[PDB]
Amino acid sequence: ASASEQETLVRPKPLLLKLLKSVGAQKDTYTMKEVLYYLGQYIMTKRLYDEKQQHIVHCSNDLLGDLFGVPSFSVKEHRKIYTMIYRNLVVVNQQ
Ligand SMILES: CCC[C@H]1N(C(=O)c2cnccc2C(F)(F)F)CCC[C@@]1(Oc1csc(C(F)(F)F)c1)C(=O)N1CCN(c2ccccc2OCCCC(=O)O)CC1
Repeated sequence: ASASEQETLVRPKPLLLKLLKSVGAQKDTYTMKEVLYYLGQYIMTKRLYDEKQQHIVHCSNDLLGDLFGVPSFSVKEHRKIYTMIYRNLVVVNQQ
């Protein structure tokens, strides 16, 4: 039913929802594009990167690390990022 992969509708699981809402997300249902956007807002506000290597997120002592299950990851490794995000949501229908 989704018009594109980025437009897949999802319901974040409770802790990922808590995380997204902490950075101004007002929804309960999001597109995958929106989840990436709000994760980005979270990383930027909490400064979860080293100014030296901006492509590496450091999250070992943060909820982001607990939910993704890693102490750090590369923003370039999209496959790994999708895998970690998917474990924290449920796919929903357009109704
Ligand atoms: C490039 C300028 C915005 C990104 N930014 C920096 O890269 C950046 C800047 N200055 C200092 C430090 C950083 C740091 F984030 F990398 F640590 C700042 C925040 C928004 C920003 O990055 C991320 C959003 S969600 C995310 C993460 F959880 F880590 F995976 C990273 C961003 O919105 N995206 C767009 C989404 N990307 C992504 C990631 C995974 C899969 C597919 C992706 O993309 C597909 C195509 C885009 C589309 O979804 O339609 C990753 C980058």
